[PDB]
Amino acid sequence: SAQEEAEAEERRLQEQEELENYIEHVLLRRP
Repeated sequence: SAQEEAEAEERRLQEQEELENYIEHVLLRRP
């Protein structure tokens, strides 16, 4: 159980963009 960890942390980047884009999409669309 070492590789799985590498992914568990990767989420930190996924969630970041997941939220950063969630606003950019709604904003850019409805400025």
